[PDB]
Amino acid sequence: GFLSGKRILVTGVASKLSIAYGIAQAMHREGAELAFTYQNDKLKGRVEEFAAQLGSDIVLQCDVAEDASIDTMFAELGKVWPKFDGFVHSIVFAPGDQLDGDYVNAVTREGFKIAHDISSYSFVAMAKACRSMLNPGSALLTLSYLGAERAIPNYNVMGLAKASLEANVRYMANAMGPEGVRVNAISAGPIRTLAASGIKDFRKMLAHCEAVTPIRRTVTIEDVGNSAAFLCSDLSAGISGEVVHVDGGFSIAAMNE
Amino acid sequence: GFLSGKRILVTGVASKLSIAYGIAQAMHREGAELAFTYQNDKLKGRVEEFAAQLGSDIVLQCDVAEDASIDTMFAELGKVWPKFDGFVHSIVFAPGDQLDGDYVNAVTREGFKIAHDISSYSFVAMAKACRSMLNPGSALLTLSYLGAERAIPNYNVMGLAKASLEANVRYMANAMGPEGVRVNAISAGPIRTKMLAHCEAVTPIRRTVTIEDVGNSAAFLCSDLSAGISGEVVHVDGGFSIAAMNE
Ligand SMILES: NC(=O)c1ccc[n+]([C@@H]2O[C@H](COP(=O)([O-])OP(=O)(O)OC[C@H]3O[C@@H](n4cnc5c(N)ncnc54)[C@H](O)[C@@H]3O)[C@@H](O)[C@H]2O)c1
Ligand SMILES: NC(=O)c1ccc[n+]([C@@H]2O[C@H](COP(=O)([O-])OP(=O)(O)OC[C@H]3O[C@@H](n4cnc5c(N)ncnc54)[C@H](O)[C@@H]3O)[C@@H](O)[C@H]2O)c1
Ligand SMILES: Oc1cc(Cl)ccc1Oc1ccc(Cl)cc1Cl
Ligand SMILES: Oc1cc(Cl)ccc1Oc1ccc(Cl)cc1Cl
Repeated sequence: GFLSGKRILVTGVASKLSIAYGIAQAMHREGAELAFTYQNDKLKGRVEEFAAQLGSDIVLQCDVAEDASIDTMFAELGKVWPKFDGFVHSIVFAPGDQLDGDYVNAVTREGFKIAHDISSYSFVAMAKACRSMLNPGSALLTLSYLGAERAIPNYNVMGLAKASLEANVRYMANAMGPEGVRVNAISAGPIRTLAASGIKDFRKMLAHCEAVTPIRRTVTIEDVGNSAAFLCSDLSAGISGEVVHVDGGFSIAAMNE
Repeated sequence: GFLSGKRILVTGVASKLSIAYGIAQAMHREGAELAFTYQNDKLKGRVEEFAAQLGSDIVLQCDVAEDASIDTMFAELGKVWPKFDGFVHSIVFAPGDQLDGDYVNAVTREGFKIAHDISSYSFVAMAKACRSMLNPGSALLTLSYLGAERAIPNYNVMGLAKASLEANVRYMANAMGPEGVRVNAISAGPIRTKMLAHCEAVTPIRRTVTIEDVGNSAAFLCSDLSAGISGEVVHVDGGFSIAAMNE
């Protein structure tokens, strides 16, 4: 595949319906050697299995809320991959009481701090911890959403965190580019992942988008996965600090209702 | 004055060079009645002096780092302004070590947390604490910078904080619009006294903007003259951001 010879670390894989899994599947299909991380011991076994099916036995624990955990994970990784070619950041979180109802009413200093720390800072925290391990030609990738660019009901503070995240992509790309590292993000359209399928009316939402999306269907973890593979491969050597919309063209249209 | 009949709260006055100072002077010139906040004991005197020079005697303490400080401030303001028409959020901060050198090397979890908390969260924090005090037709304004949209050397984490803030503007505008409240931001170009005189040469209007320029745009955005504008980030940088390679 177009990722042959590349070693990529993938986070956020906590289910087969997750975007990180879709991305892993595609990179593996393209010949990349993978390594996975898991948030806590509770997901340890379950993740070692997903990894097994992708030709990998490299499964490390890492809570991005702790600088120590990040440093330890990369140290462990260094034992097998003293050098690798980038990672996929598919991590996000905000307390549940933050993502529902009026934004100004729901947001709190704490909810805000956590959302930005876990959803945005973690991306650069990981980069700092493995910077010396990256090979020239490496590529970092994170996942965003239209909420970073527009006010969307219920997304609330996650919208600010994602806006921070996209800016992070640009500052990271600008700082790491000179050493041969690219940094990009994919703003994905709504997908029914394990986590996503948990929020109320997500079924009806996907239905709404299909009707107003140019390609007339919601994107799949397969679609996102293929674009991710591309963005982490040398085929995208000319792209960096970019937020690629993989939402079927939904954001570039208006009032198709 | 296109601001007569309006009562606005102005934060961030630290000196006569503060953008908030140029803003306050503009609004006063346009007939707005003003109220001021000062961060700490250090700046209290300067603010009282200027508040007085603008016919105001409403000078309250407020450190947006603490929820209690914000509630207390609005509690005091309510004694003289049971209701008002908006406020100018001109507050920003990040530990110094954050704004120098390579971004990836300079940023730290703590520096990131502080920059976002003080520079972005505080804006909605203030809106939360005075929501029921806002009259229909009220307007909120904050200040941002191009660093939010482009990667600018040394600006580092403040760029992410400002990106967060601009998104805050959009979410606040969408949330509060139903109650008759508009929320906007001005992305100001760098104001003359990280040396420049460079932008002053590649900027369309061929000069950097002044706190007077920013002040007038601010007055407008908090006046009924901009009733049709909300959730918008207006670039008041002389057109610098919309040009490329003028060098
Ligand atoms: N689902 C969608 O419709 C959609 C749309 C646009 C963008 N995205 C983005 O895609 C990414 C993946 O989300 P998803 O839909 O696949 O849900 P997901 O539940 O499958 O994965 C999210 C991951 O975040 C990880 N995580 C949270 N806190 C962590 C921590 N402290 N340390 C380490 N890991 C932590 C989780 O464990 C989990 O694996 C996110 O960035 C998300 O916002 C999703
Ligand atoms: N100066 C420029 O060229 C320029 C360009 C673009 C945007 N801005 C923005 O304009 C705004 C004002 O900056 P300025 O140039 O007038 O500098 P300034 O030093 O005059 O004012 C900044 C203010 O922030 C206040 N502040 C900081 N932490 C606080 C806290 N915890 N609680 C309450 N107040 C706090 C300060 O006390 C101070 O008054 C900012 O948002 C800033 O980033 C400035
Ligand atoms: O960013 C997202 C955007 C969409 Cl449309 C659907 C799911 C998303 O991802 C999340 C957002 C907030 C939390 Cl708490 C957890 C997750 Cl998985
Ligand atoms: O945002 C700004 C943009 C420019 Cl061009 C110049 C000054 C700015 O304002 C600040 C940025 C960071 C810290 Cl710590 C304090 C301040 Cl007053």
